[PDB]
Amino acid sequence: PRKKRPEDFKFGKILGEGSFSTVVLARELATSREYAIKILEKRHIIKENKVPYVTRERDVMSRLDHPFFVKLYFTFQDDEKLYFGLSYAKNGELLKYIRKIGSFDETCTRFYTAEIVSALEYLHGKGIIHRDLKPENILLNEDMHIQITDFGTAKVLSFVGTAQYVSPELLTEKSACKSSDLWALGCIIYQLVAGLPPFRAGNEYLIFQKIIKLEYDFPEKFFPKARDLVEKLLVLDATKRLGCEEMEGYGPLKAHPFFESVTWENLHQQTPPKLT
Ligand SMILES: CC(C1=c2cc(O)ccc2=NC1=O)c1ccc[nH]1
Repeated sequence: PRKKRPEDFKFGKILGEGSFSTVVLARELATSREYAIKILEKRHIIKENKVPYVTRERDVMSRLDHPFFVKLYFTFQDDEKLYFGLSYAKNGELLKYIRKIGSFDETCTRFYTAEIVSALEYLHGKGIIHRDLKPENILLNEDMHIQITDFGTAKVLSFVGTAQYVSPELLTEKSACKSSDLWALGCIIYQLVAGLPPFRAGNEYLIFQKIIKLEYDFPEKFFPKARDLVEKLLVLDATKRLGCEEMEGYGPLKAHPFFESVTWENLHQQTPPKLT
């Protein structure tokens, strides 16, 4: 297949804006397909010493082959810019719906938590750690299944993710692992049910204090079995988090009672519960 050029597309609105990149909606002219095209300015990548990160992002995505991840269809470049042609998830970030519906009911929480768990199982199976897992990075496709994106900061088996989601070992050891993603998962479940991330404060530094102290609370309107799972994820000792290999992996995680009624085999063929 011949290399694609920007002229092959009618570019539209900006879908997303990062520190080092912008994502734009593009309809390919010959096929009429829409793609989310990530555009990186080379000069900028270089002056900020991000080449390894862009390289790492491209390499990971090429390796991923699973419905719960944003797919990479193509890349090309002109003299100033890199272009990554990516899945366009029509319903945008999970964060939106949290902010929109306020907080998920038990059924919706269970469904989307389970899809996220299944995605982590796959990713961790490939020896890849995301390291910046959070609702903004978890997108929803036209059928409201998740697609996890944003792999520039993954590690394949230094970097710190987003404050509310970083694990304690990041703040004390500076060396993460598969378990750091499970911590972030704990935070996301809590936020799904509570409407808000568990650790939060006036500024980043206060946030980090609450984390290493495990200073956080459960609302009373909090699904109990969901509460019990969260506590088995938000654990200072990374080797004691459910789902981590020192806890014998995703079997015990998926067998948690909160997931009692979940069919793990075909989640993406299942029909998600309406979000309201
Ligand atoms: C922000 C966004 C989308 C993305 C963001 C990325 O970082 C990577 C891929 C991607 N595909 C999208 O569709 C979006 C917003 C609204 C619809 N899609």
